Parts: sequence; structure tokens; C-alpha cells
Amino acid sequence: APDSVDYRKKGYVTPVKNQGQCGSCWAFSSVGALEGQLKKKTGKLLNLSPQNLVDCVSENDGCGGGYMTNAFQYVQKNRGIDSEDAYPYVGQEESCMYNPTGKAAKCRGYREIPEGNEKALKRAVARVGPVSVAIDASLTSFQFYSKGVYYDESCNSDNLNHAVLAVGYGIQKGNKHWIIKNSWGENWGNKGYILMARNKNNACGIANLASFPKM
Ligand SMILES: *[C@H](CS(=O)(=O)c1ccccc1)[C@H](CCc1ccccc1)NC(=O)[C@H](CC(C)C)NC(=O)N1CCNCC1
Repeated sequence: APDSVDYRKKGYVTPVKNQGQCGSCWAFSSVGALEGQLKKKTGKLLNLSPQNLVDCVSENDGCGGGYMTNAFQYVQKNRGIDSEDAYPYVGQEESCMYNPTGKAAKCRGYREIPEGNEKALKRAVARVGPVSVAIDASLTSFQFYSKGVYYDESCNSDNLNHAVLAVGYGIQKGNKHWIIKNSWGENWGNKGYILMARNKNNACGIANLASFPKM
């Protein structure tokens, strides 16, 4: 794999979104991975709907949390997920109202990266595209990130509480990092993005719960 990859530059990443008050980070992480695969499969980049996921993935808890794998499974069993336009994000769990007519993509499975293996996560990003990842984002230093490659010794790799999207990797002034797309708006971090330390012993547990869908 190359030494630096940035899918934003390749048009595989949609604009940064904001989950609002609803803790649906898992839904945004899921749609972001699906949008990357859609782009790779059809050459078209579209906003997929996180709300379709928060309302319809019964195995998950809506705004109270969930997992990306359950979301991928639902998309595969449902044989589709709507575009954002066809199922607008409201920021609160409502009854499942999937509109088969607004379907924009589908899913045919997902793969999980070996737990804690950052080398394998790198290969995956290089070969498939944006990968959904889970991290510990509970530290004040994460909330107030600005500038540089984020690294904090308090980060706990067994305390995963946030779901984000790895859209690439590289090295900034000697520091290896993962380019991460968050879902807290463009106003947070560096225009909605954060660079996280790569190869610093699975910092914040970045390679502990990584997955991507198959199309
Ligand atoms: C999303 C994380 S977040 O942006 O809300 C957040 C805010 C500030 C700091 C850190 C994270 C989401 C939050 C769920 C939640 C809401 C309210 C109170 C407690 C939890 N986290 C998840 O959905 C998370 C995803 C990864 C895979 C760990 N999963 C999750 O929280 N759950 C709990 C319920 N059972 C399923 C998994």
C-alpha cells in the first residue's frame, strides 16, 4: 500500500455532517463507509441517510447507541438504504419508514478488521476505501482538539464509545496519523476532521472495532 492516502482528494467522501443532540455516531460512521463503496462502485457520490439507520435498525438503540455491523446487516437484509433526500435526518428516533422508492444503495455483507491490528487497518483503507472505526473519544482533549496529530496517554483502547470514519492515513512532520471524519459538524476540530496517531500502539483503540461493507 502507498505511504499516504486521502479519499477526500479522490471524491469518496461526502461533506461533514452533524448528528446534533442524538448520539447516532454509529449511523454516520455506517453511511460514510457505504458512501465510499457506492462511489467506488458507481462513480457517483451521494449522501446516504443516517436516519434510515437510526429508525430501522432494531438491533441498535437509536440515539442511545449502536454498532456499525448491525447497520450493514440491516442494509443487506433490507436490500437497500435511502438517500438523505428520501429519508431526511431529524435527530430523534421515529418509527421505521423506509421508502423503497428513494433507495440509493445496497449492501451485500461486511468484513471486520483483525482486532487491534493497525497494519491490517492500513491495508484495508488502501484497498477498499473509507473504513468505519470505533474509538475512545471521552477525553476533554478530544473534544477540544485543534491542530496536529491527536495523541493522549489517557486514551483507553478498551473504552470505545464513539464511531467515526477513517478516510486515509499519512505522516505529518514525522508523525504518522489516521485521517478521521467526525460527525459533530464542520465547526469542530479541523473543519470536522481530526488526525489521530497511527502506530502508537493502537491509540484510543482505533483498530479494535473496524469494519467495512461489501457491495
Ligand atoms: C456516539 C458517540 S457520541 O458522538 O454521542 C459521543 C459524545 C461525546 C463523547 C463521546 C461520544 C454513540 C453515543 C451513544 C450514547 C448516547 C448517550 C449516552 C450514552 C451513549 N456511541 C455509540 O453508538 C457506540 C458506538 C461504538 C461502536 C462504541 N455504541 C454504543 O454506545 N452502544 C451503547 C448501547 N448499546 C449498543 C452500543
